[PDB]
Parts: sequence; C-alpha cells; structure tokens
Amino acid sequence: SEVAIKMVVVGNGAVGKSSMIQRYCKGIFTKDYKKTIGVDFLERQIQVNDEDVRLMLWDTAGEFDAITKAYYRGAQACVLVFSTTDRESFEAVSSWREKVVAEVGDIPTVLVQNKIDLLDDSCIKNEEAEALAKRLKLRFYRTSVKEDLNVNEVFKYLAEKYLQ
Ligand SMILES: Nc1nc2c(ncn2[C@@H]2O[C@H](COP(=O)(O)OP(=O)(O)O)[C@@H](O)[C@H]2O)c(=O)[nH]1
Ligand SMILES: [Mg+2]
Repeated sequence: SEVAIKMVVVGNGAVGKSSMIQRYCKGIFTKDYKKTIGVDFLERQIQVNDEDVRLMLWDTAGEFDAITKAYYRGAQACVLVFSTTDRESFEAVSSWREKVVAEVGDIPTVLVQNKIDLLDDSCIKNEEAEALAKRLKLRFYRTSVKEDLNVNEVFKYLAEKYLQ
C-alpha cells in the first residue's frame, strides 16, 4: 500500500511555484516566462522510511473564497516560496504563513528562497532571510529550480516530517 500526501506550494506570483512542481515531478525546466499546470496537482511516487509515498503537489492558479477552500482542502504539508529577485515576495512571507494556517492549520511547512542562481541580482540579504526563518521557526532552503539545486531536499524533508 502507499501513503498519499497532499502538499501545497504557495507564494507570490512568478516566484517559481509551477516550475518547482514541474521540476520535482517531471525532472524538466523550460525557459518560458510563466509555467502552467492544467490539472490540480502533479504527483511523484517516492520512498520514505521504507514506505511507498504518493506526493501530490497542488499548484495555485493565481482568489475567491471557494477557490481558496478547494485549493487548501486536505492539505498536509506546505512549501512557502519567495524569490531571490522579488523583494515583495519576501516581504509577503509572514502573511503567507498566516494564510496557510488560517485556511488549513499548522501543517508541516518549509521556507524556500527560489532563484538562488540569480544571486547577483538578489534583493534579499542572507541575514534577513535567516532571521525570518528563525522567527517563524521554519526550516529554510536556498533553492534553484532552474539548476536543480535543493529542490528534492524540500519535498523529502516535508514528506519525512509528515510521516514522523
Ligand atoms: N532563474 C530562475 N528562474 C526561475 C527559477 N524558477 C522559476 N524560474 C522562472 O520564473 C518564472 C516564473 O515561474 P513560474 O513557475 O511560472 O512561477 P509561479 O507564478 O510562482 O508559478 C519563469 O520564467 C520560470 O522559468 C529558478 O530557480 N531560477
Ligand atoms: Mg504558477
């Protein structure tokens, strides 16, 4: 048998949420300005602690109350994403954490700074990001979906945290 885990990936527009889901589940990254997923989630079968696990990664479309409720319904873990090159996306992180708690509760959550390959154009100081993760008591990953750096670790950690 297998354990199914619904995970939500949230954050401001263009931080790389759709790309992150496509990378993890399909192993691909294209150079398009915006990535789209035409179904509610992509999935990947993995092994965690000698258990078959079906991860279902739900991608946001962009919300009205019923849309928000359907997206978060039954969510079991959360990736909170901001972008190295988008200051507003970083400043919104605390509000995203509050929003996920409001919509589903205090589910296992990880903080991800995506686009770390664009470090020369970074709008975030390393110390600021570290302080935010410490204040929110969240594990923090610096990630590049484009270069496949610290993507797999995000989902493995959340799956382990959910099962443990
Ligand atoms: N340089 C770089 N671009 C990225 C990375 N991840 C995503 N992008 C690009 O950021 C843009 C927005 O990505 P998308 O997945 O549509 O973001 P979403 O709106 O959060 O779903 C696209 O051009 C992606 O290819 C990354 O790690 N590095
Ligand atoms: Mg998207």
